[PDB]
Amino acid sequence: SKLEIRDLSVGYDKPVLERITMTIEKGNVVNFHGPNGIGKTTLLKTISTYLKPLKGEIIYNGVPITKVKGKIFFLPEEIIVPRKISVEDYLKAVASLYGVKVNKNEIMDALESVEVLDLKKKLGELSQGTIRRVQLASTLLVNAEIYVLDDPVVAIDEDSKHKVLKSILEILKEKGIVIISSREELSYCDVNENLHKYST
Ligand SMILES: [Cl-]
Ligand SMILES: [Cl-]
Ligand code: NA
Repeated sequence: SKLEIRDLSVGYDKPVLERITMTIEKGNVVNFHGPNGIGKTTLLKTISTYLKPLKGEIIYNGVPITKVKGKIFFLPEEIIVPRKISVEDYLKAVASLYGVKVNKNEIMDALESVEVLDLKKKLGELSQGTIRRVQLASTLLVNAEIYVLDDPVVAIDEDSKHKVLKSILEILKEKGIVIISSREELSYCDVNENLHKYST
């Protein structure tokens, strides 16, 4: 599976990033990096179909990306979850959006990958880092072919960030294309793209 990005400019009214041409392959994680404000979110929201490209095209296995929305999982940089739902019910619900039925054991395997133990606790009782860990576990349960994660380990303790991200990426890169954003290059990502190269 290949995602082809050709001559891409992204933005709302005016372009913030331009001339992006790359081939993204299943199994090779792409990290788009730079300081907050450079256009990471805008780029990732365009790849995810939420935003229309200003120029260029994004084609997945020969088909326009907008025709394969059901195959895309996008995790935004914000942490917004239903506060009265349990961890396990949230995971079941996210999977159900993709028509996937998960049992409590598949749920626990995903939570184990991010070192979260209590399935029963309501999300509103958890810390932001813990909630982000649960969101990352949810990515492991869907049948998506394209994973686009904006600031995936936001809010997670600095000394735990890399352990968690590596754990997630190791699973997701076997399932599909993975694109993430961050503030720095990552040794464990196959492709690092500094967005300064494309900045207007
Ligand atoms: Cl940004
Ligand atoms: Cl944490
Ligand atoms: Na609770």
